[PDB]
Amino acid sequence: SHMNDVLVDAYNIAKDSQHVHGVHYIRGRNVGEDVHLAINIYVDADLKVFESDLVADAIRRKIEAEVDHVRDVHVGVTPVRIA
Amino acid sequence: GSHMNDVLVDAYNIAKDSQHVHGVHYIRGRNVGEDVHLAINIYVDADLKVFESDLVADAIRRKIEAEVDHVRDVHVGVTPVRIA
Repeated sequence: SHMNDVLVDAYNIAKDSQHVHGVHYIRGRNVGEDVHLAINIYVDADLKVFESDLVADAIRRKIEAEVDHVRDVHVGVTPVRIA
Repeated sequence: GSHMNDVLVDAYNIAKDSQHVHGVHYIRGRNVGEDVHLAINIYVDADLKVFESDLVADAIRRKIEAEVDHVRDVHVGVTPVRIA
């Protein structure tokens, strides 16, 4: 039953984080009572990797801190050319 | 902008409550421009016949396509579970 809350809350965190151009994809997997989550964010292609890495880490930390029932969280980045 | 939250919740709920579904294994939503593409995988009895699991997956797909706004492509896969 927790998948619905996990996915909404995690998506809402990611979508409004600094440097996120938009969410690319979100995946939730039930493992017993736990939800494993993978999220991939679109980020400016020309950002430095140190900066994109900080963004991914901050999103991960915040989802882990704030979202109940999520066990593992992975946050990946997809570059996008910004018009 | 985004319709992802409604798509995921409504689709998960359709799949979870369908006949022969032991539970949802995973769900994935992808934003493609203004569209959402969805993949869902359901746990089913390991001993269900292929013909039966194909009917279940197709019915879930049809119902999500019919009921869930803003979803474009829908794929429904199955994962077998043998309890005993």
